[PDB]
Amino acid sequence: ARVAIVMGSKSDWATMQFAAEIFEILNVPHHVEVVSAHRTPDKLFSFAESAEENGYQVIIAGAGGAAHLPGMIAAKTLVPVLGVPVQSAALSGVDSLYSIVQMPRGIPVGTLAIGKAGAANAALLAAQILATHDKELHQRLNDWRKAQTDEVLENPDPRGAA
Amino acid sequence: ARVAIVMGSKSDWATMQFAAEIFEILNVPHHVEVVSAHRTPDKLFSFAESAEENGYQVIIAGAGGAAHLPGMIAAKTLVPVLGVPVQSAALSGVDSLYSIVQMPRGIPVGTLAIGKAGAANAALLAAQILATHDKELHQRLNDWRKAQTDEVLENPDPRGAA
Amino acid sequence: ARVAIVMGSKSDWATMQFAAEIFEILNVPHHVEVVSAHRTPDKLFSFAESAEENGYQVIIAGAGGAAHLPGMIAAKTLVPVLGVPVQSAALSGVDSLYSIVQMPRGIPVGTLAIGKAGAANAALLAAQILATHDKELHQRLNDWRKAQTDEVLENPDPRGAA
Amino acid sequence: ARVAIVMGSKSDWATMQFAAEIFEILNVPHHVEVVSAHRTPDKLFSFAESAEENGYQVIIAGAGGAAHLPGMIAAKTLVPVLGVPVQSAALSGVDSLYSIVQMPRGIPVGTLAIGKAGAANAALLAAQILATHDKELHQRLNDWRKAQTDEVLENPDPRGAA
Amino acid sequence: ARVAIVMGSKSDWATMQFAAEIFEILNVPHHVEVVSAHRTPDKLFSFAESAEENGYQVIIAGAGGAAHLPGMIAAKTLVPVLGVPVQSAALSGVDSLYSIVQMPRGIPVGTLAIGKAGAANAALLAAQILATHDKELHQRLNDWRKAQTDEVLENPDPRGAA
Amino acid sequence: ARVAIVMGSKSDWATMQFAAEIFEILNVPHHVEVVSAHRTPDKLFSFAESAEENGYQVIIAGAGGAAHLPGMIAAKTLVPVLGVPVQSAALSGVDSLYSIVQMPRGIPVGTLAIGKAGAANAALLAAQILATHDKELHQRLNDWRKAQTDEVLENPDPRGAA
Amino acid sequence: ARVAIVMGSKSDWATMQFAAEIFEILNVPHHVEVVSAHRTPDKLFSFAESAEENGYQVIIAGAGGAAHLPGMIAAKTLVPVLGVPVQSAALSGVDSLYSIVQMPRGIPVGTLAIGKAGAANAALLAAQILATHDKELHQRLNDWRKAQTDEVLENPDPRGAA
Amino acid sequence: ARVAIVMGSKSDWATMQFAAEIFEILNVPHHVEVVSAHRTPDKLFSFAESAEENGYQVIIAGAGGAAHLPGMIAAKTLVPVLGVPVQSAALSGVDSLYSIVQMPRGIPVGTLAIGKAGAANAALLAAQILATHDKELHQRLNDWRKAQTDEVLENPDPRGAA
Ligand SMILES: Nc1c([N+](=O)[O-])ncn1[C@@H]1O[C@H](COP(=O)(O)O)[C@@H](O)[C@H]1O
Ligand SMILES: Nc1c([N+](=O)[O-])ncn1[C@@H]1O[C@H](COP(=O)(O)O)[C@@H](O)[C@H]1O
Ligand SMILES: Nc1c([N+](=O)[O-])ncn1[C@@H]1O[C@H](COP(=O)(O)O)[C@@H](O)[C@H]1O
Ligand SMILES: Nc1c([N+](=O)[O-])ncn1[C@@H]1O[C@H](COP(=O)(O)O)[C@@H](O)[C@H]1O
Ligand SMILES: Nc1c([N+](=O)[O-])ncn1[C@@H]1O[C@H](COP(=O)(O)O)[C@@H](O)[C@H]1O
Ligand SMILES: Nc1c([N+](=O)[O-])ncn1[C@@H]1O[C@H](COP(=O)(O)O)[C@@H](O)[C@H]1O
Ligand SMILES: Nc1c([N+](=O)[O-])ncn1[C@@H]1O[C@H](COP(=O)(O)O)[C@@H](O)[C@H]1O
Ligand SMILES: Nc1c([N+](=O)[O-])ncn1[C@@H]1O[C@H](COP(=O)(O)O)[C@@H](O)[C@H]1O
Repeated sequence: ARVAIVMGSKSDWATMQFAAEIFEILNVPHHVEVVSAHRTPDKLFSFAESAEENGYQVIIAGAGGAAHLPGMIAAKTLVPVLGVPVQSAALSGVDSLYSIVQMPRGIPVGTLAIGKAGAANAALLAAQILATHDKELHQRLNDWRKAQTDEVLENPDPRGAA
Repeated sequence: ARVAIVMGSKSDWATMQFAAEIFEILNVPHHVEVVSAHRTPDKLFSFAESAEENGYQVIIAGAGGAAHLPGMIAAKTLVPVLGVPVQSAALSGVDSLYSIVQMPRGIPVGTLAIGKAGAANAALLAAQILATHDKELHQRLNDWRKAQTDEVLENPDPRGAA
Repeated sequence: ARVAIVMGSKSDWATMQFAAEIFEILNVPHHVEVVSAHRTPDKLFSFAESAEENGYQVIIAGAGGAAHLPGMIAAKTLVPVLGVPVQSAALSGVDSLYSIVQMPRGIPVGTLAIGKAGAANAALLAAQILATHDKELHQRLNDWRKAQTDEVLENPDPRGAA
Repeated sequence: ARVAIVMGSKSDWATMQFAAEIFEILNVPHHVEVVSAHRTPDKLFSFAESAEENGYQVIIAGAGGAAHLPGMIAAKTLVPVLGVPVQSAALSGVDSLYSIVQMPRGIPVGTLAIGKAGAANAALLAAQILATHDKELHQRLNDWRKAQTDEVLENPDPRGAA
Repeated sequence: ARVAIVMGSKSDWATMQFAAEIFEILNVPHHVEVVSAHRTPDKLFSFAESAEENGYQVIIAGAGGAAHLPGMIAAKTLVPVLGVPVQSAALSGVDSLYSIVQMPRGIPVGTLAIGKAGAANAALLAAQILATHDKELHQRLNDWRKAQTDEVLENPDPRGAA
Repeated sequence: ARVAIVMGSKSDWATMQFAAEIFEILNVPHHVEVVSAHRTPDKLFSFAESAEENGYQVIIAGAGGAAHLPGMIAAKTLVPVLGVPVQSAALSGVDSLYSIVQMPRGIPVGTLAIGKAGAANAALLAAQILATHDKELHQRLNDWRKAQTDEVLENPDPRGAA
Repeated sequence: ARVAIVMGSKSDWATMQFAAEIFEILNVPHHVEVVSAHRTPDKLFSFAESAEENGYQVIIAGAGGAAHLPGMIAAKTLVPVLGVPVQSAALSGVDSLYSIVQMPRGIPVGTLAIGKAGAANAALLAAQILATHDKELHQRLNDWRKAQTDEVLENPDPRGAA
Repeated sequence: ARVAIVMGSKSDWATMQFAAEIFEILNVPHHVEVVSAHRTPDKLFSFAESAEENGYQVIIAGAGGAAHLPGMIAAKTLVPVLGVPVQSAALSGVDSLYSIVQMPRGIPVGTLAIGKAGAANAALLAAQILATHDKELHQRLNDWRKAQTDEVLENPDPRGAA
């Protein structure tokens, strides 16, 4: 597996399952793990330190509220980190988004949309990255995009059949 | 020193100097250090792990933007952590505030106002905490508050002298 | 009891019960009372004035909307005040958060997350403060944190059993 | 004087001077005082308790950030309170506005615009209230409004003279 | 009737009924009418022009979204106008609040909280205004406030009976 | 003139001059006038009522803060109204934008960007509308757009000459 | 058909159906199509390029989140474009609104309210535009507006019958 | 060059120069071009269509306000796109951020911080991606990060020399 999907809590799985779905569709081997900067800080450090050796080329990290997980991983590895802001209850993911995207100069995290759209798109982006060097994966992405496009094109009128 | 003041960058000093000022006024010994979760992650872990042994009873941490520093310290010590959101340029500290205050259940950070007001108030709160067991410090806080109150009371009319 | 939990309305109890829960778990004696700056202003003043004599070393105060209760207590005692922003209907606690955290220089309130996460974390922070001088309580916090960490570590994969 | 203008700090005078200006224009006797819920809580209570006896029929209160002053006065008198949110630095008065307008059922504060527009309009509203029973003041307001209207009507084209 | 309650739509009644409730409780005669600046502009002008002659001393106006009704009434009468921001669906009354409170210098509207709290408080404020010259109404407000206070004081503990 | 540019205050001219500029460039005859819903309500009604007879086919209206002008014109004429939110000081035109765009069903206002970009674009949109039936104007818009495009295309590299 | 209604997804139809409703009421022939800048970019370009030839004089475009559809159409035709921000889940259409209204100088989109109110108002505005040159349509709009006004006027009291 | 830096306007260069700086530091060959979805739509399509053939493995795109450029490129190529929100005047890049990050499922853009921090971090992320397969570049990133870390570690005390 060349991609790891991690998240701050098991309660984030309802969101992050949409990243894993994309990888099943595109036949991308992936790791899935609950890793919390706040509740499991030492495992976070260990996970981030061993990511390259473990063969990860992209890491997708999701968290809600004061969403530190993606940034703290990015601080401890040169493996590209993609951040998914989970939709929090009070602030509807604005807290998650700001906590993730607003990284200082030197430690980037590529941030996707709040919520399930973002989880899916994080997997698609990870796939696009891997596809630069994986021609079979490149073809499969190409095919999947064409399928999305064609479905829309085949159904131009949203109204009831008549 | 029973209090440590730390911050994510030397550029935060313009703000965090107002915390140190309060400690000079109240004669509270304190440590001051640049500690970054993002740029110096290992030192953050070491600092947090050794805080109790080093004699710290309150930690004041300030950072801007994706402000992870206070929360990451709080994840690694039981010493109370107080967070100061530094006023960021684009988002005027809303990013800092959300990144600090919105901690998940289990790892608290007591958050103060955005900016220099918050830095001062973090020192005052740290002092109030210490004062529960330090009667001389308690008296000095009491005296300082009375001085603030009396100044306002002595100057009820904001208009020009006439 | 060395901690008081107060709130602006009985309707805040749905939130503030999560602070009291933490104290039951950690065996921390505590007081619970509805105290409103707006509806019971004189009792607020009396409560704040008598807090030290009554043996309180931390006060946790929660309120929604124009959330003045924590700050008004803090104006009238040197006992540390922790503020919990209750999640209001229209503004989802942004009004509560701003009303609490944005205190002027001289009168601090250590603010926690909007909602039930914040109520819990306020109790945990109060506990961390008390634990500086209460070794048995310190051990119990330590044990509780390890239990949270270990649960996450013991359940790394959020997916269905297979 | 049937109106009192109060504010949380002398630094608020730059804003609240625009309320006093309106009263000078309309020849309305008024009191001006720095009264802080946070720095002078006891004077706040005394001021609010004695407002009716002192002859006040409207109170205009201004404050910035965690702006508790108007609401705390309103909690302690039946004299109508009008609130002016001062434009704070970080949050540009959104904190002031929310802290003032979002009062719970039972204790109203009539809130005006953030900043100097609001200070002026608070005085005008206070004047409109008083004018219900003061025919000479009613005429003077009427005349002042006509003067504003006529100035605009007399200058329909904003372009340079030609 | 010395107070009129108006609103932009019949759909606002769910909110504005809480203003009328207060007047029933305090025995304040009042008028209730749907008046829209957008859908009935001419009636708005007629209503505002005839308000003084019709005996109104306070007008309470409520509207949602682009909430122009209160301000447009205030532009056309010297009778004090109080504005109630109705909680809109998308923006949860932030649009309503801004549209109402942010009036330019010369034309004030005293704004209350978003939603049903605001509707009630608008009636209470209108009552406080009228009470300056209506001693029987003043007593009734005083009694009602004491009843609210006493209820809270009589029920200090929010927990289940035991 | 088939287009009128109006604004709530002469202070809005700094912004609305960018609409007039576009009309000078495209040789579109236009009217310019300060018309305020708040300060000149009767003239607003008269202006809106006579717009069709006066030959206006688009009206561009700009205002800041509680920006009622565009919507109140739209309530009183079937001539299409385009709204320009002026950038207010405290809220940076969010108040202006919400006050303009959030119109209820039945009375539309086509809203453009906050500030000078919006003023220009309002004139361009008005021009596009008129161009549907004015072939010479259509050509001139076409030419102006090509000029903008070509300038960008002719300068692909933003770096210093070397 | 002189108006086209397009939208980024079939899921937007729940909103955009309220635009089509207005056209049915006013007997305005219209086209309806799902056109996505993101999922069908080439069809977007083709649609925009052929709009004038196809007889469209107004285009109404709706989309949610990162709502690029209206602006990308406007970049590729001189036919006036009206934008409808669909109410997104996390951000309640603030993302949609900003993505649509905040167009740079040169490429306007006339933006309506978030959600179903906006969809209706976009159709009404399109109709007002067309009505400048379509006297029968002008009469029908006039009649429809009078019907809305009269309904409100005929039902001034929102209370229960008695 | 395996990376292209593009932006909506020459006025964005003040921001995007910080991306190019990182590439100069790390000796990464790169292309720089003004490409606008709004002002040069056809060139955008051509650029995106030819990106893979032209040898680009990452594209960094920056734009302000209604920031469509990154997303429209991402719609037309499988080459990973990274988005930089430029800090707009009115909304301080919140419009830019929302327009970029909130992409629907299927078309991702990895978004970085508002402003110059984001531009730098976009280049660093692009570099991290390329470094997965470029060992010399990997070493250079590693060295650069160590240099940043060491500088902070070498300067722990922000206070004046004494
Ligand atoms: N932000 C965060 C981190 N962290 O940054 O490491 N760990 C958990 N959290 C968040 O707390 C939220 C609540 O988790 P829980 O209390 O429901 O387990 C989740 O969205 C999770 O991602
Ligand atoms: N958030 C953060 C962390 N961190 O959380 O560890 N370290 C630095 N930063 C922030 O980046 C900001 C910019 O720092 P600099 O780039 O000016 O050094 C500071 O406000 C600093 O606190
Ligand atoms: N803010 C406030 C204060 N105060 O600051 O003292 N007292 C009650 N409130 C708030 O009104 C809200 C509504 O209370 P109720 O009207 O449901 O009793 C509660 O969240 C409560 O904390
Ligand atoms: N909010 C508040 C209160 N209070 O509510 O009582 N007292 C002062 N403040 C505010 O602190 C701000 C800063 O005051 P200062 O620190 O510059 O004196 C002022 O805008 C003032 O109104
Ligand atoms: N803002 C406004 C005005 N106006 O300002 O005059 N008239 C109705 N409205 C608002 O449209 C909203 C929707 O009304 P309706 O479409 O449900 O009848 C209401 O909250 C109402 O106050
Ligand atoms: N909103 C408004 C209206 N109105 O809606 O009719 N009239 C003036 N205003 C606004 O007050 C602002 C301040 O005007 P002034 O006080 O500087 O003359 C302007 O942006 C103007 O458009
Ligand atoms: N913004 C956007 C574009 N585009 O701008 O072209 N296409 C679809 N979308 C949006 O994605 C949202 C989710 O669509 P879907 O994933 O439910 O099909 C819709 O509101 C749609 O308008
Ligand atoms: N958003 C946008 C696009 N587009 O998305 O293609 N093109 C230019 N813009 C933006 O307009 C802003 C103003 O450009 P200008 O008017 O100063 O040339 C820039 O930040 C630019 O990125």
